[PDB]
Amino acid sequence: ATLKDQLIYNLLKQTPQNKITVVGVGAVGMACAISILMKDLADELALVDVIEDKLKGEMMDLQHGSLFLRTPKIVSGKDYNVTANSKLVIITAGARQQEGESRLNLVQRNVNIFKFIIPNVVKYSPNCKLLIVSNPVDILTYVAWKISGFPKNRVIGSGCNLDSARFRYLMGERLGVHPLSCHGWVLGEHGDSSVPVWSGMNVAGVSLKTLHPDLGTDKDKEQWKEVHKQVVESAYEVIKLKGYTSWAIGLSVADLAESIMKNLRRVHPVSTMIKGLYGIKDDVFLSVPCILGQNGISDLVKVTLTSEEEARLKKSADTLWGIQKELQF
Amino acid sequence: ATLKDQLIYNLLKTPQNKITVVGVGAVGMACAISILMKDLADELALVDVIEDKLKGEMMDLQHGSLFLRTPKIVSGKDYNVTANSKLVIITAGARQQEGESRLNLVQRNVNIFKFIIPNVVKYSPNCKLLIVSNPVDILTYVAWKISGFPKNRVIGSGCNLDSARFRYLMGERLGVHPLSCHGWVLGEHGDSSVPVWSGMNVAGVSLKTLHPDLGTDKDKEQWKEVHKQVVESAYEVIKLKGYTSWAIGLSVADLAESIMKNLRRVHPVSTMIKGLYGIKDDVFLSVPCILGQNGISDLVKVTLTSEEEARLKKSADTLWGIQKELQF
Amino acid sequence: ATLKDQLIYNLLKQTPQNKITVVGVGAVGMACAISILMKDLADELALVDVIEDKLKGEMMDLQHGSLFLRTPKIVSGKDYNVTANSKLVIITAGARQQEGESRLNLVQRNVNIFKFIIPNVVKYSPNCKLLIVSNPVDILTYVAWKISGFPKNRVIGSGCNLDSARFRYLMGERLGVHPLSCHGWVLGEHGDSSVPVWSGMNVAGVSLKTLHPDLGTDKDKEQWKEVHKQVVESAYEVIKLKGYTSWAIGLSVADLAESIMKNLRRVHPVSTMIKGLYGIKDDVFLSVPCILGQNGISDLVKVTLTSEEEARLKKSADTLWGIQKELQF
Amino acid sequence: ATLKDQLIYNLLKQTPQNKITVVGVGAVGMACAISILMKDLADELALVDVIEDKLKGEMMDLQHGSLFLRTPKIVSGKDYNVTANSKLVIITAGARQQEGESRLNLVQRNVNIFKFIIPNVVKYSPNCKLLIVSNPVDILTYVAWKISGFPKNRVIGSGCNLDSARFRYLMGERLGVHPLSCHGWVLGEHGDSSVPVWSGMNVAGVSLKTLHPDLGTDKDKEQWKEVHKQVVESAYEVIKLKGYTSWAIGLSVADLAESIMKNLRRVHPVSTMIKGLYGIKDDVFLSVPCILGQNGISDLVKVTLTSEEEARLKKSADTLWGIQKELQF
Ligand SMILES: O=C(Nc1cccc(NS(=O)(=O)c2ccc3oc4cc([N+](=O)[O-])ccc4c3c2)c1)C1(O)CC1
Ligand SMILES: O=C(Nc1cccc(NS(=O)(=O)c2ccc3oc4cc([N+](=O)[O-])ccc4c3c2)c1)C1(O)CC1
Ligand SMILES: O=C(Nc1cccc(NS(=O)(=O)c2ccc3oc4cc([N+](=O)[O-])ccc4c3c2)c1)C1(O)CC1
Ligand SMILES: O=C(Nc1cccc(NS(=O)(=O)c2ccc3oc4cc([N+](=O)[O-])ccc4c3c2)c1)C1(O)CC1
Repeated sequence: ATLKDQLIYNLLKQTPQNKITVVGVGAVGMACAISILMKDLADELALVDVIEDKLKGEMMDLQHGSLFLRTPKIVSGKDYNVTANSKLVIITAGARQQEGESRLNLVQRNVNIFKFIIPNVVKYSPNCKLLIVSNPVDILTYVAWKISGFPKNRVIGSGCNLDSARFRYLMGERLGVHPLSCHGWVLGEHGDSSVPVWSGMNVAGVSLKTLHPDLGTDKDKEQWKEVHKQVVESAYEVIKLKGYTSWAIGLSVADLAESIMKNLRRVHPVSTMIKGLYGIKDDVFLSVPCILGQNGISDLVKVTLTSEEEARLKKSADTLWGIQKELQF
Repeated sequence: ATLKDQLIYNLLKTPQNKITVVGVGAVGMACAISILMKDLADELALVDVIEDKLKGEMMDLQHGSLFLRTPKIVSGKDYNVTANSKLVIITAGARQQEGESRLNLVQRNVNIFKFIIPNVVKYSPNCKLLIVSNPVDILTYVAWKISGFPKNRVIGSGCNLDSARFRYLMGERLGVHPLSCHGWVLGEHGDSSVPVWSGMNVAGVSLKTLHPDLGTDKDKEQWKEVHKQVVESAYEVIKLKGYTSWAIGLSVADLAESIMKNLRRVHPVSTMIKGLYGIKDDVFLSVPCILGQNGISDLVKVTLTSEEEARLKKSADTLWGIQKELQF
Repeated sequence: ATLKDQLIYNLLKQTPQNKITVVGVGAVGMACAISILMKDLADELALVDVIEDKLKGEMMDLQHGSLFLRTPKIVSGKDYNVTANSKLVIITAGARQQEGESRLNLVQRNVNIFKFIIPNVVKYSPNCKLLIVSNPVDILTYVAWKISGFPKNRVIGSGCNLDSARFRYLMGERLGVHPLSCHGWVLGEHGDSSVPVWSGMNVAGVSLKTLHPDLGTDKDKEQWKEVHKQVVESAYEVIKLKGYTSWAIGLSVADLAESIMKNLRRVHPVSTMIKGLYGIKDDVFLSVPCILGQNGISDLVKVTLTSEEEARLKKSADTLWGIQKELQF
Repeated sequence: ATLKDQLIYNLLKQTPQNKITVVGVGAVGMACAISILMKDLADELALVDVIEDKLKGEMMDLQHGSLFLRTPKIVSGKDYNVTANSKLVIITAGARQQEGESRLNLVQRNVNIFKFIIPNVVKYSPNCKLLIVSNPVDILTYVAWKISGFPKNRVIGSGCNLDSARFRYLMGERLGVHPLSCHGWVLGEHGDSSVPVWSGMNVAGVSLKTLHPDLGTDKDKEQWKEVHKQVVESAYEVIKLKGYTSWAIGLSVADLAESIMKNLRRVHPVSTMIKGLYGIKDDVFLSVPCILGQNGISDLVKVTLTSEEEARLKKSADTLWGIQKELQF
């Protein structure tokens, strides 16, 4: 009789209930993976990418580390059969713009990649929520939505979750207040064209615009426009100094994963289908405050925007549809 | 009146749990992210010589830390940012080049530590030093000698990770979760490490009692293959991925947790071993140590066989053989 | 040679860095104690009360349970020397109003008890923050402030922290929103006279009063006044059904302890010195949004109140000073 | 249009995945409940007891407190339909021995109560794990097993989980070691007749009995028998000083709930069906080291016991069967 049989009497022998997949194990993917592991969101974690050596190596490195956590099942493969029955699938894979390549051609190359990834994801996890991180995130959330045929509640983009956190932080810096005691959103298109919603900014329900009506206008003696500028410059300076951004996006994605996996029903400014709002008729995605839970987006908060704020979202929607209508599925 | 003064009436205008990570390579930043997310530090300092990359990593962490219990994160090539650290983690060093001798490699690491350690000591004289840089047993000695710190405040990451791997694979053999297995890998980090079969148990039922031939050459179950797989485990990560980051990061974070939160948990870490197992020389090896707010408060005196004592004694001789030739 | 000396070689020997004291081990005190233990806020916990048997029994019951937590040092005694070097001291002890006793006489009996407790606390922990839970909490926070001679930043009352949470919850119930995604305060005097600040109530920075200006008035077709009424009736119905309230106050106190012990700089509507605000000239304490951290109250948020809201706080301040000025120290 | 419809656009209108029931809202029940809430083990918590006022009052007090936690769904009722689809059902209800009542009559009164409780539990949660806390726990685990007809893996008693923790602590005290770095079990019948397994006691795999073979015998110069005595006296001294034990059992039960609800596969000395082991032929339950996970007891660790240790378990088994065979189902 073996040592196993002398030491252990077994009574019985199952399926995971909180499985997350990360597609793409570049810097961003693995930052998402380590952040998710350490918030203990998943009882099974699956990693998928096309370079088989690097992929298995990352799986093993995580596994060994995970001996010092609440150790989950970690699997990996180029084959999407390892992603079966995921509650949440996080897409970080994509193509980066090359010198002399047009925006249209770049998005089309991303579309062609998603035409392989998304149907494979849907085949193996038909009930999953899709969280799109790949840039440009507003367009590629649309792309994932179109190819998956999923309802709008189960297709989310990382959107302005991180930029809103940055905005809240710098707002705090101006007021001598911790970022956690500040509220305010950056909405619309992820990046340069994003909209600082001044009306919504408050500390303890005391709205900033009420006390200082010139906040965010050209006539602003305190020049709060410089805050939103610094939010945008913030991301570029990380890339200039370090080469790329990993930790910041990783922890923003983990924040969204937490709200979904633990049904927290917290508000996040994430890329969602925006048709019907702000005089937008086209099938585009932009960031508005959404309530995230176990079925993805359960509700939108209907933010009242000024004339100028509506114009900026409308302009972004036009630009995005301008590209989306030229894409070939 | 400004918006600030209309909104906020201010009444009032040092960190108690400051950690420094020296070196922001893959291992350093894996230590940093793992420490941040276990919420161990109210201030985190990063130090390295490449100024751009360093500031970039600080900023990336800072922005991410908006989704955690946000601590103060600072960075610089200047060690003045490390002032009043409770714990300083050394990951910096030099890697062996093809045809470079062990002695020359350690000497290049010694020359680097002759800059790092005195700067650390200047700014955090009461800190615990945790050495991760390889080879870890020798470089823990190096840090000890240059710092002049007492043996309790100079620790090497040692066999903390390898012991976890060992416990896991032991579990795999027995059909048991790694957390319900006990057992250590002691001595020199790497190929020469010692699987202590006597100590291996599940729920206080010792494996060697039920199967006395466990770990010998005449072992019909061949438990020697378990320790072999622990060592091959680390190499296969390097072959497949290029380097190891996440595994060492989380092992270091485990040790940081025990120290920063005064958990008084047992870890097989590199500590001064002179006096034990008939070792006369000033060498460091991994034995079970109780880690808390003052570093190593106690050793557990593990009874070793003749063969186990011989392997530690041999490692100690090899290590002293190199240590005595180093120039400080 | 002993088993101890054969097994363990000792290298060194200490003092606690995160010590909390709970004064009073009635239902409220022990609810505070268990809630604080299990949020892992304290490396030393001290319990103080006058009934020696019950006190030691509660200490031992906690100690044995704490073997399944990050086990802290737990001490107890009638002698305040066990409270030495507390960062935070929580006062739950006091006297309860008897049939035919006047409010003034009750407060005076509480003053006489605090004239024993507070100087003993101050003797042994001169740098501690005082958190007052004992009712009536606004007056007894003043009493603790006067006897301690502590600066206003280190003397806090549990105030409207719980009632505000209840308010946010019921606001959420009306809107079909999770309590965590609702904002709004109940300010002023703890209990019946507390003020629902309608102006501050919002979801994702969209203020409720903007969309529905009649919110909280007598001509409110949705009758949001019933929400604040239910917050007040809520507490009485617990007392009628169960006999007393323990768990709710315990977890509210633990919330405040967390912000203080972990320097979170989170906003809580707690009883603080209100002289200078809302045309109040007297030394009274009422609940306004305060930022809590390792030095207690670091900042107040200056909430803009309507004429009627100012009147209600002013009236409470007058009533409280009316009693405070008749007290004998 | 209502304020709700102006503020929130809803996309979706579910079932709990981690539901726990606590039967009995006495001191022990509510200590289990608060401890389970604060380790965040349940997304739905159900409380059941026969006194309707007290029950609803405790539910409301918990609910209000839970606004400062990851707020779960909390329900209550005398009707077991509130317990539907529980993963784990914790039984604390039962009868206490009255003056001049025989042990047999007491157990029979507990059996008669379980003949109402257990079939109602099984009806509404047929796949649940049963955790029995009610004393005497080894007999009432058997009673629950017989009435439920559940397999032995899904019927567990709190057993020697707490007493083993106490033992480990006092072992640590002798060696100058933190309780977390000590290992050792107290096995068999809960209470006076429990067996300190000296062979299993170790620090870092260095077995105490190897260094000191006289450990636990009458000619032990260090008198380690006094340690097990103090474990037993420990529980009585809490009852003498305070009146009852709540916090200690609450946190022991929460420890077991954690291992089950989070599939930790940790070893606990819990009451399980012991027929086949240690020359025991009868259907009795005693504490042996069991691996607890999402399906309850997945494995036993087969502890080698001395002749004297086998005799003590055999004697307990005889005593327990002596009573069990006289019970009327
Ligand atoms: O309390 C403050 N800040 C605060 C509070 C808690 C922790 C920290 N730590 S930190 O300095 O390391 C820090 C922590 C997180 C941070 O996110 C930032 C984002 C930007 N930006 O331009 O996008 C700039 C700076 C940060 C940033 C800085 C800083 C104040 O801003 C002084 C009120
Ligand atoms: O239950 C088991 N394992 C288990 C328990 C809980 C989680 C996991 N997750 S995992 O498969 O992803 C995993 C998780 C962690 C792991 O660490 C490992 C180390 C080595 N090694 O050679 O050092 C090899 C494999 C692992 C390893 C694997 C694995 C058993 O081994 C079957 C008893
Ligand atoms: O999502 C909601 N509620 C919700 C969210 C998460 C958990 C729960 N759980 S619970 O129903 O058990 C619960 C949880 C906490 C609760 O606090 C309450 C306070 C009062 N009150 O009179 O002040 C009344 C009821 C509660 C209350 C109820 C309830 C909505 O209110 C429907 C939006
Ligand atoms: O470090 C130790 N103990 C320790 C470590 C960390 C925290 C504490 N806290 S405590 O003193 O408040 C405490 C904490 C937990 C405790 O469990 C106990 C059980 C018994 N018993 O008779 O069953 C008696 C006492 C305790 C007991 C005491 C105690 C040592 O016992 C000296 C090794």
